[PDB]
Amino acid sequence: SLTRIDHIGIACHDLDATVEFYRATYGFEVFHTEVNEEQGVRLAMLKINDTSDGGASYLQLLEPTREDSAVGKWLAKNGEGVHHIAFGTADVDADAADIRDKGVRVLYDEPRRGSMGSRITFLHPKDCHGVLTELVTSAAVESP
Amino acid sequence: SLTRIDHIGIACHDLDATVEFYRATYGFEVFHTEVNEEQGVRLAMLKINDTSDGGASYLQLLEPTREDSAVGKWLAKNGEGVHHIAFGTADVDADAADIRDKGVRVLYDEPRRGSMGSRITFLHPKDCHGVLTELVTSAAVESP
Ligand SMILES: CC(C(=O)SCCNC(=O)CCNC(=O)[C@H](O)C(C)(C)COP(=O)(O)OP(=O)(O)OC[C@H]1O[C@@H](n2cnc3c(N)ncnc32)[C@H](O)[C@@H]1OP(=O)(O)O)=[N+]([O-])[O-]
Ligand SMILES: CC(C(=O)SCCNC(=O)CCNC(=O)[C@H](O)C(C)(C)COP(=O)(O)OP(=O)(O)OC[C@H]1O[C@@H](n2cnc3c(N)ncnc32)[C@H](O)[C@@H]1OP(=O)(O)O)=[N+]([O-])[O-]
Ligand SMILES: [Cl-]
Ligand SMILES: [Cl-]
Ligand SMILES: [Co+2]
Ligand SMILES: [Co+2]
Ligand SMILES: [N+]
Ligand SMILES: [N+]
Repeated sequence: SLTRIDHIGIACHDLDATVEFYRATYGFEVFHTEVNEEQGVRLAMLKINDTSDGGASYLQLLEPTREDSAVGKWLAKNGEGVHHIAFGTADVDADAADIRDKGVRVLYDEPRRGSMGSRITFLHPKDCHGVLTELVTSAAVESP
Repeated sequence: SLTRIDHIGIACHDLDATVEFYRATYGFEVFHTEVNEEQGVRLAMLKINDTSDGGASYLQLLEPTREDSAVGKWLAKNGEGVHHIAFGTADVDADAADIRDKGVRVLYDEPRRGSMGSRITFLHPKDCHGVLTELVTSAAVESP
């Protein structure tokens, strides 16, 4: 089951400037930063709240590491803004299989590595009324 | 202080079809529906989780009631997808004043009526790295 909003994926040209904007404006601090070479991003997670399923909700700020990447292509076409939304689950493999069986395109056969060791997959935005939709299971199993 | 992600504002051409998509695909049910004539939307709130500040996190699906509206103009230009993100606070008036004092454009002098009697304001997307950003205080005061 999808039990939380895990994060909002926000594309930006300059991660350090955008991180500072969120700190200065709202007082949101950096929970974690990393580079995901497979996905072609440098990201920062800003934790906003904890959630009733034992997880948390973050802003995920993403700058591209290369133009030939999902985020690099999208920023070139659309400029900075919301790129995707992510829902959390205790079993991304099972939820992804159930959604595949409804005819929504699941982009990965098998979940891939995401932020902080998470396992992630995506649903095609053209099957989700224009919203690129991520499904994520956190690496650290959570206590509701 | 902004203590939660309150909702993701998602624009759609047909609220009833998009509501059914989220029910059929993810099992998300309608928490509330209403029309906000001032804003020019028909909306559905789908509750995803509760939050650690005593609030909740929703998907807010929005269809325009008129073409000459924020959402009607945006859908005409961009098609269906994420339109805004909303952060919750126990004091939208005070948080809005503090953010006004940083030179970010606050669109309302005084918060306006939003979903389920909430009080809302917006920050200009061009001052927030391309993200239309809502600040909301729920009508029902919340217990962390
Ligand atoms: C590390 C991590 C992350 O979140 S990494 C985030 C970056 N990674 C991802 O986004 C991977 C999944 N996304 C993708 O593989 C691709 O972006 C998509 C789904 C395949 C689309 O790639 P395409 O190369 O096909 O892009 P393309 O520009 O060709 O566009 C194909 C169609 O998809 C639409 N589209 C593309 N990106 C979109 C987006 N982010 N939201 C909505 N619509 C989108 C686009 O406008 C076009 O619609 P149109 O036909 O009406 O013009 N984490 O831990 O959470
Ligand atoms: C009931 C409720 C709701 O949430 S009601 C949701 C609908 N209401 C709202 O969105 C009200 C606040 N928004 C607005 O007043 C307006 O949409 C905005 C901020 C003023 C923009 O209105 P404008 O008429 O100026 O739109 P316009 O197309 O002229 O565009 C002005 C600039 O803003 C950009 N823009 C407009 N809407 C945008 C959006 N949703 N996200 C990001 N950028 C946006 C747009 O692309 C353009 O950038 P560019 O210069 O790079 O081209 N609730 O309870 O939570
Ligand atoms: Cl890596
Ligand atoms: Cl009304
Ligand atoms: Co993500
Ligand atoms: Co809203
Ligand atoms: N740029
Ligand atoms: N349409």
